[PDB]
Amino acid sequence: LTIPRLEELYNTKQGPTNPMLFHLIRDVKQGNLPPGYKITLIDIGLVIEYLMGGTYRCTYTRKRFRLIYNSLETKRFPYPLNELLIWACLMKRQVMARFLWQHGEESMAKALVACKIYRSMAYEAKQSDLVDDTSEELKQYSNDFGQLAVELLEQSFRQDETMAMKLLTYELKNWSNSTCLKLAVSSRLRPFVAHTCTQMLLSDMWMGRLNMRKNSWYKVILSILVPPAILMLEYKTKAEMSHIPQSQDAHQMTMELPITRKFYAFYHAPIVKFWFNTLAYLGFLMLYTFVVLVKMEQLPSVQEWIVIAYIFTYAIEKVREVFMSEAGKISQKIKVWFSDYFNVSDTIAIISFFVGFGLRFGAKWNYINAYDNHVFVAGRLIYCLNIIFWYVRLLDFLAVNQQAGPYVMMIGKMVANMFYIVVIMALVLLSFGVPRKAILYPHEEPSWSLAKDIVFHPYWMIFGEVYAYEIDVCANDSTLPTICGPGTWLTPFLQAVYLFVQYIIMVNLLIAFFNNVYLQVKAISNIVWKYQRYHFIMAYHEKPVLPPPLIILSHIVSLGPKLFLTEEDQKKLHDFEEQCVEMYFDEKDDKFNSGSEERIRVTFERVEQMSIQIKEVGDRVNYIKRSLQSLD
Amino acid sequence: LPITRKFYAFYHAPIVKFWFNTLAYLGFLMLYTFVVLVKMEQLPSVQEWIVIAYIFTYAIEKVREVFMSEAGKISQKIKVWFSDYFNVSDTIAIISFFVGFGLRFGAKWNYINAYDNHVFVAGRLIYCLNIIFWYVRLLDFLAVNQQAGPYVMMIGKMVANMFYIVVIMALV
Amino acid sequence: SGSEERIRVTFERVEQMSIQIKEVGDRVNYIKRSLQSLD
Ligand SMILES: CCCCCCCC/C=C\CCCCCCCC(=O)O[C@@H](COC(=O)CCCCCCCCCCCCCCC)COP(=O)([O-])OCC[N+](C)(C)C
Ligand SMILES: CCCCCCCC/C=C\CCCCCCCC(=O)O[C@@H](COC(=O)CCCCCCCCCCCCCCC)COP(=O)([O-])OCC[N+](C)(C)C
Ligand SMILES: CCCCCCCC/C=C\CCCCCCCC(=O)O[C@@H](COC(=O)CCCCCCCCCCCCCCC)COP(=O)([O-])OCC[N+](C)(C)C
Ligand SMILES: CCCCCCCC/C=C\CCCCCCCC(=O)O[C@@H](COC(=O)CCCCCCCCCCCCCCC)COP(=O)([O-])OCC[N+](C)(C)C
Ligand SMILES: CCCCCCCC/C=C\CCCCCCCC(=O)O[C@@H](COC(=O)CCCCCCCCCCCCCCC)COP(=O)([O-])OCC[N+](C)(C)C
Ligand SMILES: CCCCCCCC/C=C\CCCCCCCC(=O)O[C@@H](COC(=O)CCCCCCCCCCCCCCC)COP(=O)([O-])OCC[N+](C)(C)C
Ligand SMILES: CCCCCCCC/C=C\CCCCCCCC(=O)O[C@@H](COC(=O)CCCCCCCCCCCCCCC)COP(=O)([O-])OCC[N+](C)(C)C
Ligand SMILES: CCCCCCCC/C=C\CCCCCCCC(=O)O[C@@H](COC(=O)CCCCCCCCCCCCCCC)COP(=O)([O-])OCC[N+](C)(C)C
Ligand SMILES: CCCCCCCC/C=C\CCCCCCCC(=O)O[C@@H](COC(=O)CCCCCCCCCCCCCCC)COP(=O)([O-])OCC[N+](C)(C)C
Ligand SMILES: CCCCCCCC/C=C\CCCCCCCC(=O)O[C@@H](COC(=O)CCCCCCCCCCCCCCC)COP(=O)([O-])OCC[N+](C)(C)C
Ligand SMILES: C[C@@H]1CC[C@@]2(OC1)O[C@H]1C[C@H]3[C@@H]4CC=C5C[C@@H](OCCC(CO)CO)CC[C@]5(C)[C@H]4CC[C@]3(C)[C@H]1[C@@H]2C
Ligand SMILES: CC(C)CCC[C@@H](C)[C@H]1CC[C@H]2[C@@H]3CC=C4C[C@@H](O)CC[C@]4(C)[C@H]3CC[C@]12C
Ligand SMILES: [NH3+]C1(Cc2ccc(Cl)cc2)CCN(c2ncnc3[nH]ccc23)CC1
Ligand SMILES: [NH3+]C1(Cc2ccc(Cl)cc2)CCN(c2ncnc3[nH]ccc23)CC1
Ligand SMILES: [Ca+2]
Repeated sequence: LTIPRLEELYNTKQGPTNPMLFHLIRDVKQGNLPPGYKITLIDIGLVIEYLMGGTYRCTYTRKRFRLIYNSLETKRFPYPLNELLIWACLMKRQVMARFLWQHGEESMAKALVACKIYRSMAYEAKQSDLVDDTSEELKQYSNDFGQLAVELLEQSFRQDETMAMKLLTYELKNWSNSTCLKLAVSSRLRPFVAHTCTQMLLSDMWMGRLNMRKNSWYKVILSILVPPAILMLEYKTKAEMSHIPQSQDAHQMTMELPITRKFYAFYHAPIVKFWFNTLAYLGFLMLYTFVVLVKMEQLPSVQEWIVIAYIFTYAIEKVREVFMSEAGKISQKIKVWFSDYFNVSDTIAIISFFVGFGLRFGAKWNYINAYDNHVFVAGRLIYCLNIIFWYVRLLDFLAVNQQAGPYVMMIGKMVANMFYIVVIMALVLLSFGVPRKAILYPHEEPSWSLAKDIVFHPYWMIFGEVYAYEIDVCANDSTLPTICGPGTWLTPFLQAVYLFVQYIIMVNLLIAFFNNVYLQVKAISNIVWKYQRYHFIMAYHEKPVLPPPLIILSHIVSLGPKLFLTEEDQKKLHDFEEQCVEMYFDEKDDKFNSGSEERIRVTFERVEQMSIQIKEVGDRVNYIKRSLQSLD
Repeated sequence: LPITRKFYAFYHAPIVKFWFNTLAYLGFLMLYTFVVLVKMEQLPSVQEWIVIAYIFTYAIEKVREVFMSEAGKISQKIKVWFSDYFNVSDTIAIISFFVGFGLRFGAKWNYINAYDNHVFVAGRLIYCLNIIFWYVRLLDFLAVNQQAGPYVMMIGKMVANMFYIVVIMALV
Repeated sequence: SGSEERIRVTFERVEQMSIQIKEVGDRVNYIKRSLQSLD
């Protein structure tokens, strides 16, 4: 495999081609395509970097290759089975891609690349206007390699858990210094991230140096409030921290416990940052609850100032998260941060607060007895509504637990699914409300109170209220005797039908909906919860040590983690990989050639043969004795 | 494409006729909701006339659907059209309206302070009950969706199935 | 007495008997070659 041959393999029409490769060559060159165009590997590299996304950089687009390519051993490649795997996948040649995948090294990595490349071509095929979409074909090819990567990880995990966790985090050096666990996140390949092995790793990254089988959360919270109790905690040895990726400054300190080291290990663990923010967030709500319930004067109280400080500094910390994320382009930094329910809510919560502060604070205190100054009122009322956002953000903290977190994810999924049942209920409501109002209140002029009256009491009927003494307004126990008139005897009949429909049909249908959909939503929600632990835990490695009142100093002073292996440990790891791939194919053949469906049929074939042979004996064996009848 | 062709393709697509009827049907209910909640005088309002026009012309369009169906014999044209829940309901809704219009409109306005004229009252009260039919027809439009439509069909099937449990409850 | 166990010991014997009939099929040819040659 040389460069000129590998050119020809992309530039050939004498075989099954991908019609959409050329449609991708255009977009990376932005318009230019002569009819006699011979594809070049510089142009293939730009397709790959486009498809793989992020900050991926192919070896075709580097200084070393661009020179030797223009110049033209050296035209060879060191790893040609990688160059052909990409070819077979860009050309939509799955049977060739599977074959070439089995040959070479780094099998689990190559499978996660292939999953990514097909997934990205499937998306462009949706977004493009062609005769055959081919996208369910490519989406099928992506999930085939994705299933292989998962099956190899389970194989490695059953052999050695610690070495399997190392496999998720070593750099690859032929795949743009990337990581198998990063490639799977890029493809949203969830059974791999929801797998026991990498959940075990995220839980060890959560600890840091802290050994949290001996310790308990009683003593971490204590040690945050009682700093000198940091010294009486059990930590981990460098040997126990070997499969865990670390920062530069971390490994230095682990390499050299000294007193100052034992503090550093504590305040830079993600678990400690969590509780150290959590406690500050709860102290925040207590005050903002005190401020909103207690009378507010012209000048803010000491409680209110502390609240303004937190939200101001909290907002600053959200800006840096945007402009320091894994995506390298702004528009990607934006869309991904707004892909989280509670980051959207914090954006509204922050913006709405300072509107309210502006009115509350920038209001001209014409003394009148406040709540005669209506600009002050609007400011305070925005606070009273904004605090709802900050209670609901507690569900973000609570979802860190294994039991609570999936239920928090179910609540969103079920609101989406119960939508149309609730639309029908809202129709039954108006079907009742409009006649009830029209019959009982005929002498009315137009007003926006009509819009409340057709909707108000019918809604409250769903929730256990009957308005017993308002039914039959002409009765003696009625509370609406001025409303008795012609045609009011109809409204009890109407309401009897209304509640029959809402409870006996529609509430119980909704109960029946949930009972019959609970399991598969719960199952999806557990996998989704596990996939998102990654984005959650990997953020705390980048967050500062101080929480959002005192973080301001960490910002001013300020103005990823990597897995390190010595060479013998890289050697032991590449051997672990090869061995576990061999075991995988072997056990696959054995299970196949040990099943009844496979033994019945190879028996079926031999018996068919042996039938022919005994006949091929039966004719001949007659023909033996004919001598001892004739020769004799 | 030619300009006039590109309009023809639009106004003769079934999706476009649907939303173009749907929006007119919603504008219809808004007015008939305004008419039924706001005080009614001797002479109909501009809102009420528009409502009478829609139901009159709506009725005409239902007649042609009957006499232009795939069945070629009248008695088959009839039975098949009445095989739909909401076409039966529209038949009652249309007939009941013009009874109410007759009383509301053909009533001798002996001035007395209306709601002393009891023929006017019956007319108005039929409107207030007839509008229920026209909210429930919105379930016919909503059943065009894949998620909502089956639930609309379940509601009918379950009323039929829960019948005897409800008879026992009525006995208790 | 189970099918998974009877299918497989059947699977093994049939593999053996295939070898034997062949170990007959070569030999049984080699019998009649007398009554073509000896005769
Ligand atoms: C927010 C970000 C940082 C996070 C930490 C924040 C904590 C900061 C801590 C303390 C700061 C408190 C302010 C001091 C005010 C003293 C004023 C005084 O004289 O005495 C006051 C005592 O104070 C009160 O009554 C105020 C209510 C206390 C609420 C405490 C909740 C949070 C505690 C944290 C728990 C966290 C535990 C972890 C979670 C489980 C008397 O009341 P008053 O206020 O004068 O009443 C108004 C009367 N007037 C206007 C007529 C005069
Ligand atoms: C990652 C994404 C999330 C984060 C995004 C960050 C978004 C930031 C959030 C929100 C910014 C936008 C909200 C609008 C601002 C207030 C407007 C207002 O009402 O002004 C008022 C006056 O103003 C004052 O009296 C001055 C006080 C306001 C300055 C402090 C808040 C805004 C500045 C930024 C601070 C936060 C910066 C945070 C740094 C990041 C006008 O009302 P008034 O004068 O009372 O009118 C009548 C007066 N009269 C009665 C005398 C006639
Ligand atoms: C001066 C006062 C100071 C002290 C007071 C303050 C004390 C602190 C406050 C509360 C006590 C909480 C203790 C729970 C910890 C148990 C251990 C555990 O398993 O943790 C899990 C919980 O992980 C979380 O993140 C839980 C959520 C945090 C608190 C949420 C506040 C809002 C809840 C209230 C809203 C309703 C309110 C209505 C009623 C008022 C995570 O672990 P796991 O995934 O199961 O796996 C084990 C992993 N690990 C152990 C290595 C982490
Ligand atoms: C008034 C007349 C009646 C109307 C009222 C209506 C009220 C409604 C109000 C509020 C409900 C709004 C929730 C919308 C969520 C939609 C997003 C979603 O589907 O899930 C996403 C977020 O996943 C999560 O985990 C989100 C968790 C948020 C919980 C918020 C609860 C707020 C409680 C407030 C308490 C305050 C109460 C007191 C206030 C004073 C996950 O996305 P997905 O997985 O792709 O989802 C597809 C799902 N599917 C494929 C299964 C279909
Ligand atoms: C269902 C089987 C048949 C059963 C038996 C027969 C029942 C069936 C038919 C007929 C019964 C209708 C007449 C009842 C009159 C008695 C009340 C009365 O005296 O006057 C009434 C006035 O009312 C009117 O002026 C007209 C009322 C009827 C018009 C609306 C028809 C609604 C039902 C049509 C569709 C139904 C179909 C539903 C099918 C499921 C009430 O007013 P008042 O009492 O005079 O109040 C005076 C107050 N003041 C002193 C302040 C001024
Ligand atoms: C139905 C079949 C066709 C379908 C379209 C129908 C639409 C036709 C459109 C417009 C026609 C409106 C009639 C004009 C009357 C003007 C009178 C006047 O001077 O001003 C009036 C303004 O008008 C009102 O207040 C009437 C209420 C408006 C209801 C609009 C709902 C439908 C809008 C369509 C939305 C569709 C959107 C799509 C759906 C999402 C003042 O009030 P009034 O009435 O004088 O009050 C009685 C007072 N008096 C008796 C004491 C004097
Ligand atoms: C596909 C199947 C579905 C479609 C089927 C179609 C079915 C059509 C639907 C219904 C038709 C049958 C309903 C009955 C008619 C009203 C009777 C009535 O009350 O008259 C009243 C008077 O009448 C008037 O004052 C004249 C106004 C009525 C004419 C307009 C409606 C009927 C004509 C057809 C228009 C729609 C045609 C639509 C074209 C298709 C009598 O009441 P009164 O005079 O007040 O009595 C006392 C008076 N006093 C106080 C002075 C003593
Ligand atoms: C297919 C069928 C089509 C034809 C239907 C034909 C039906 C047409 C029927 C009848 C026409 C009647 C007109 C004349 C009435 C004579 C009485 C009178 O004048 O005065 C009396 C009116 O008292 C009433 O109750 C009148 C209203 C009852 C009508 C009920 C209709 C039911 C429709 C059901 C819907 C069916 C829908 C079915 C759809 C499938 C007394 O009142 P007053 O003197 O005016 O008041 C002065 C009182 N003061 C002392 C307070 C001042
Ligand atoms: C000036 C003002 C103008 C604008 C305002 C008016 C805006 C319009 C009004 C409402 C917004 C509706 C938007 C839905 C469309 C989504 C696309 C879709 O999938 O369509 C589906 C919905 O098909 C239907 O037919 C839906 C029902 C129509 C509206 C029903 C009104 C009654 C509901 C209210 C009752 C409760 C009321 C209580 C609360 C008030 C059909 O498609 P599908 O089978 O899923 O497959 C896709 C096929 N397709 C896309 C090719 C079609
Ligand atoms: C008061 C004391 C208590 C009594 C009150 C009782 C009240 C009852 C009132 C109303 C309920 C009446 C519905 C009857 C439907 C029967 C037809 C049917 O079975 O389905 C058919 C139509 O299929 C559909 O999809 C029909 C959908 C119509 C929904 C109407 C809801 C009205 C809501 C109104 C809201 C207004 C509320 C406010 C008003 C002011 C399909 O036929 P099928 O598939 O062959 O069915 C066989 C089923 N099986 C084989 C499974 C067995
Ligand atoms: C499908 C859905 C059902 C039907 C429906 O929605 C769609 O159709 C809408 C039409 C609405 C009315 C249109 C115009 C006005 C005039 C306005 O006049 C100000 C007077 C005074 C205020 O103090 C200042 O002078 C008052 C409100 C009113 C009557 C609307 C009420 C709500 C109605 C009935 C709505 C109803 C819920
Ligand atoms: C219509 C306007 C003018 C009046 C007030 C509207 C009501 C419905 C508004 C005001 C405050 C709002 C709440 C503010 C905050 C949140 C938290 C969020 O996670 C879910 C929605 C939720 C719970 C909102 C629901 C709708 C809400 C209750
Ligand atoms: N952050 C959440 C919850 C969570 C999960 C795990 C831990 Cl360890 C802690 C908290 C809550 C928002 N969510 C989300 N928001 C919006 N749309 C979505 N689509 C998929 C997931 C989400 C993603 C998880
Ligand atoms: N028209 C409906 C609902 C519907 C279905 C599909 C679309 Cl795309 C739009 C609306 C509502 C009445 N129905 C019906 N009515 C009475 N008896 C029956 N037996 C079987 C069906 C029906 C037939 C479907
Ligand atoms: Ca109750």
